[PDB]
Amino acid sequence: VSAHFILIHTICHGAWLWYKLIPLLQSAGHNATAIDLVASGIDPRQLEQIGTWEQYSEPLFTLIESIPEGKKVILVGESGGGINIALAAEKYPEKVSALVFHNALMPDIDHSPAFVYKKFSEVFTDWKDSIFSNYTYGNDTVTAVELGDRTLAENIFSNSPIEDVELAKHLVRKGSFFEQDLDTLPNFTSEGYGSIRRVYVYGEEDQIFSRDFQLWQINNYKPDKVYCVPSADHKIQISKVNELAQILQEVANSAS
Amino acid sequence: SAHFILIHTICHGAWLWYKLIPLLQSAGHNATAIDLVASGIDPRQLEQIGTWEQYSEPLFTLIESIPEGKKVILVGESGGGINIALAAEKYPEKVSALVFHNALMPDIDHSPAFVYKKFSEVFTDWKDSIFSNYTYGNDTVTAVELGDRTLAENIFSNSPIEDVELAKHLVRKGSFFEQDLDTLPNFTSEGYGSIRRVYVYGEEDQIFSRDFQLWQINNYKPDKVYCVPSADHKIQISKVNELAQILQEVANSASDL
Ligand SMILES: [Ca+2]
Ligand SMILES: [Ca+2]
Repeated sequence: VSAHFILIHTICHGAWLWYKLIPLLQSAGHNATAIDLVASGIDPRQLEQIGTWEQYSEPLFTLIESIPEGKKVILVGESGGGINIALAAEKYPEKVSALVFHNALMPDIDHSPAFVYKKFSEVFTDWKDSIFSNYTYGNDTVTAVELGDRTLAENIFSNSPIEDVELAKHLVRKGSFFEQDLDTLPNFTSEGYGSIRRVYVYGEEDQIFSRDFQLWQINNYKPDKVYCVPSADHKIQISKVNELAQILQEVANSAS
Repeated sequence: SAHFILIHTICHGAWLWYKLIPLLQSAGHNATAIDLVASGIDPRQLEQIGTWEQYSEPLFTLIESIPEGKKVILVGESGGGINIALAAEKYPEKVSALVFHNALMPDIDHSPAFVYKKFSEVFTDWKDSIFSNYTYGNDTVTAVELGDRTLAENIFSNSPIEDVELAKHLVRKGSFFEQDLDTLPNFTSEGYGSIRRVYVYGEEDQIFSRDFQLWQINNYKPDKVYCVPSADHKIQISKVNELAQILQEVANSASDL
């Protein structure tokens, strides 16, 4: 089995995050591609040039457009990246064989695309030393975050090697969830996002996405399969890559 | 307990030091890695600069903030050796030791670019790396984007593949601003030359040959040399523990002075 995975990071993060996983997938025969979204990683744009999911997601869309024939990709989205892969599946359902959510926001079809994010914001507010800020983009004022050291070390990379905490500390950039724009979008549909195999992977020691919250997401719109990864934090791809690679192997096999 | 300032080479950034920082901190030291201009996640773009003074700004600004009577250990890797050399020349009072890490180590008899011109003469195997240029002020500047094979075969030649993959999604277009470098006045005895210089190198370096690094050592003898068995050009990635052990000794050497 040879599959093409596209790996999508959350806000504030970037392609670099997937560094442990790419080689594992490639050793198993697969193609694994991680890209920077706009104003993320080393993308030269700045956040203020951007205020919408369509522009934030451009590089993912552009990439999927360039997939040939009736070939299909597996989209893997972590944390807030789940929204990105959901948009992509809604826009190019023919090109996606499976969606993998990785401690990720997993939308549904019965509610606004921002529903699942509003629930997270309602239930987690312990941002500690993270710095919030906002800016103007047309008629919207946009709220942005720079992730704090304690947030990285205690809540996100909570069970990863300290050197990965230190790595993130010199790489994370200002990010936003563009919530006004998200709320603005039409619900996902049965025939788009809803037509694709969805796999929910989560980490037993996630200190930002509670067990309660991730279970809520699973029950709110049941996926085709669920995996719990013992001892993993929010960043499975950093704290337990081998398990994550094992799981992704099965997803590839199951895709066909 | 010492304050190390860790300086990456061109195309690279602060991120590179991620394995080392926690090691130095566990041992009681302060370790600070910064991005130079248009490097790492610095928001500037390369075309906005064309000189070493502006490229180094964040290092200079940082050292300016260190107060009288206090000193730092500057650790410079690869092309980062030039940066720490400039800093020592400009703020010799604030530097207790220079550590070169498979790095360009200048001298005082020759132009500051001498040691880089020698490297360019002796290594040209750039493979899939892409060269380009642009205009800045009255100079045209040559820039490089490091290729996948260059990273995997020549630079990270003995590091875990995941680090090769990491660099692949982080390296940015860089330049050595050679016209500007050749433009600068020679380093001096009383500046750059007045500081303890430690030359650290990796046995398996596939970009800075053993012959070249030895040439650098003999061209301007350092106060100590370390060879790290099995290390590639990126010691801080392929052999951090040995590197941390070495830096401990340098810190000890620096104390009581
Ligand atoms: Ca996150
Ligand atoms: Ca290098």
